Amino acid sequence: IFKPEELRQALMPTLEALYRQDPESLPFRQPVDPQLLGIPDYFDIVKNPMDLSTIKRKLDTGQYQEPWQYVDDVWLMFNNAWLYNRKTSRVYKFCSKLAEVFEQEIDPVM
Ligand SMILES: COC(=O)c1ccc2[nH]c(=O)oc2c1
Ligand SMILES: COC(=O)c1ccc2[nH]c(=O)oc2c1
Repeated sequence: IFKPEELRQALMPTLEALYRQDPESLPFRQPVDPQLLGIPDYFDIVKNPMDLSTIKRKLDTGQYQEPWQYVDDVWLMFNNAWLYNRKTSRVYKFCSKLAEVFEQEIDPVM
């Protein structure tokens, strides 16, 4: 059982492990900007965007009350990238690498 005030110390190492993957985490560090990136259909396809900076802000500022909410946002981020990007694409393959790192880091914590 985690109390809300324990979540950052327990879960931040799993998020730091994702950020440490370079270049794999770079497309995930900030919200997808469809006009900037030249992908104007992004928000037509992806209904609930999520990225590392949003997860980090929520974890820093006490917006998560239970660990499932953090895990849920991490999988939202990965599933959005698998949904929007083609299986052959750089971002999709980076997503798969990050998801493998995440599974290895989150399992001992939970
Ligand atoms: C999207 O998932 C959920 O709405 C949800 C809600 C409560 C939970 N309690 C738990 O342990 O996992 C949960 C998952
Ligand atoms: C999580 O980041 C994406 O889903 C993403 C990022 C950069 C991209 N550049 C592009 O052409 O598609 C992209 C998709």
